[PDB]
Amino acid sequence: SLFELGKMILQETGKNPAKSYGVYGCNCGVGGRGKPKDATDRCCYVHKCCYKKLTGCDPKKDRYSYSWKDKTIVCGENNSCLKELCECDKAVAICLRENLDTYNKKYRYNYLKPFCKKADPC
Amino acid sequence: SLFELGKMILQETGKNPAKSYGVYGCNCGVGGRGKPKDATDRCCYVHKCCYKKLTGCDPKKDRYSYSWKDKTIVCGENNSCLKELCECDKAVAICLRENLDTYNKKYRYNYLKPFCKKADPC
Ligand SMILES: CCCCCCCC(=O)O
Ligand SMILES: CCCCCCCC(=O)O
Repeated sequence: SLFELGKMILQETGKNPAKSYGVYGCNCGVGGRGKPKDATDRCCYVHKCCYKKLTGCDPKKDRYSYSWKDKTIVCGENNSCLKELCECDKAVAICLRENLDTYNKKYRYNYLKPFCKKADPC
Repeated sequence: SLFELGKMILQETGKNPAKSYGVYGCNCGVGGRGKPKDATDRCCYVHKCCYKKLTGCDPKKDRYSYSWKDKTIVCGENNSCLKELCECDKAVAICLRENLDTYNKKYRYNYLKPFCKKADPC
């Protein structure tokens, strides 16, 4: 759910997940996908494409188990879909951390998302 | 769409809409509804219920025309659904303005939305 996703992003990046990524660029947070603004935005693009493959669980609402071991996200137990979901969320948390170097505040709070160029197919 | 909705909120409140309301409380921005945190949150509660009565258009991506006249939002659609949508968005913009006096920053950036108590039927 939004909670596990946000907590993962926080644990990896050290940044409040909702503030930095809740409405970032053309792909992060609210909305669907769009032409990525930067590398951070591309993380979210990939993430949303990851969500499309899921069958049997709801990435927005369903809760799942993971833990923090040796400063690493470790997906737990779960079933087929929740495991895949957990790994989706882990991957975007890692990707966002990896691209902190080019994170740009000017892409925060983008309620102009409807002006984004249409995203390519996943 | 998110653009018209954001702009209305900005025009009424004077505040960046995505920053203040993109992930606020249990009802504003990302996600569904939940037990309202405060009056600002209840505005968004009502708004999301308003969206449910819409038929013929899609509130998240559909563009529409309104104007700012005598510092008042004036909906300019002769499309029933888009008119209804416009009025939904106008009402929440006004409601948020009216409840600025109790707006609380601590409810901003709530990626803990899944812990919200379940919302009543609209
Ligand atoms: C707490 C907000 C987390 C933003 C999620 C970014 C990835 C996505 O939008 O798919
Ligand atoms: C970009 C501003 C987003 C705030 C929307 C608040 C109303 C709602 O959540 O239905």
